[PDB]
Amino acid sequence: PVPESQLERWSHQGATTTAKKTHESIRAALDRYKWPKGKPEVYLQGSYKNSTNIRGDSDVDVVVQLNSVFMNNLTAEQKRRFGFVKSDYTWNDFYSDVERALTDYYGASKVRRGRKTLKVETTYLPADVVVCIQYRKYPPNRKSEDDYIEGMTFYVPSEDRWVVNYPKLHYENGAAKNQQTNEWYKPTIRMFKNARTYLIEQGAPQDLAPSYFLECLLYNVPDSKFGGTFKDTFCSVINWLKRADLSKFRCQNGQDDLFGEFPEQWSEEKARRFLRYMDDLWTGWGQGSHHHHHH
Repeated sequence: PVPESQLERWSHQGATTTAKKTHESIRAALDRYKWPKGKPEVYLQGSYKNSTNIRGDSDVDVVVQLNSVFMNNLTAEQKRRFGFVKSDYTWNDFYSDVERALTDYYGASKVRRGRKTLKVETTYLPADVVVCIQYRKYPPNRKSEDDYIEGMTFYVPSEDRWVVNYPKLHYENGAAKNQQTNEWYKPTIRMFKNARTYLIEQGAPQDLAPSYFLECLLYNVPDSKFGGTFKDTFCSVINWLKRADLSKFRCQNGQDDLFGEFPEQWSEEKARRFLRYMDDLWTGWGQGSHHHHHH
């Protein structure tokens, strides 16, 4: 088994002061720009937002979201029943405005386009900026105009496709689970992240448990498994996952499937591998070895 003090150290959160200032810096840059069709909101997602960061020096995941217009899954008839019209301001237009705002504030040498994000070197931490528009997922047929689930969406020019994410729901649901586990859920995520990274440092696979997939995996574990001590939590969580039917696990945002064939999803086999590595870490700790010819 792993000593409690080791698990407790692994549960520590990295500092967040510099990440928060990075967020405030991006926000201040956008405040200086004149927005032609709505001023976007700026919020954090990712590990810092969700209090699951195990370091204080990782890049900051920032969302720059336009809310004056929305993309959606409505049919033309549903749009008509709601009185909706087309926005003449596009995601492409908005992206160009955000890029100009950031370049004006930080300078061209500090702002560059990535595949899916704008990367910004601030005076605090580097920011990975997702430029997106509000996305409304509406139910079928004729329903109320307030009956929708809110996410966001962005275009990937290199892949001719739209991505829809739900970071606000990811945050909301993780916070709710943390409240209901007497604040053990987020320390437990960090414990497993640090356990994973400890193994990767020793040669375990780089993709043993990508952070987002690991959070989603743990989100599916009953609240009763989190608490008491870190040793009891480590074993109760891993033993429940080993016996669980993973196939219907949902992401923490409540919208997506965790497992599937797309690269946006994990695989059950990768999750089972993570469980095997946690088992081995636990059972191997404190054990003596020798070569088989000395047994």
